[PDB]
Amino acid sequence: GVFTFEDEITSTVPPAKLYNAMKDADSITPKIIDDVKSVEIVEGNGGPGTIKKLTIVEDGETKFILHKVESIDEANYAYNYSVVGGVALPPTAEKITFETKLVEGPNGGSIGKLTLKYHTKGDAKPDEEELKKGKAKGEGLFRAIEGYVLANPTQY
Ligand SMILES: O=C(O)/C=C/c1ccc(O)c(O)c1
Ligand SMILES: O=C(O)/C=C/c1ccc(O)c(O)c1
Repeated sequence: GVFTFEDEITSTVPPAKLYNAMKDADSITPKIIDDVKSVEIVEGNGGPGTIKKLTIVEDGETKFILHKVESIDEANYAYNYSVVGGVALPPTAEKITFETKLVEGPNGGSIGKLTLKYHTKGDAKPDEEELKKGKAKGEGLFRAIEGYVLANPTQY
């Protein structure tokens, strides 16, 4: 089945700037997020169909995560990717999709809109715990991009 959740998050940074930073997330996230060590393009050119290997450290243990890039709408500050591999993905789960979109906040800031689509095998429902982890992963992504931008203002 497919189980669908939505979260939102605010920033002071405007969306255009924040979105350009999302594009460089493969180079940003390993710097600012401690667990993340690197992000390698394994197959593809960075566009839809691309597979990325993330290398995590979770309790002094090296783990891998595989992302599939699903779509990229730069007009709508949108970036959609799927977790398709690794330990972070549950054995009950076919895949987990992160659909991101930045939109304008009411003070010239921005609003991160996450739609999380958790694809299960058969009649399994998602684990309430792995939902907390998934939502948390998405926050840390956003905070990393935001942090990078605020710490490097001339960059964007
Ligand atoms: O966790 C959330 O609620 C939103 C996350 C989010 C939203 C938009 C982006 O461009 C992004 O990298 C992350
Ligand atoms: O939650 C995490 O720990 C890392 C998330 C992450 C890391 C690298 C990316 O390019 C991305 O879109 C998301």
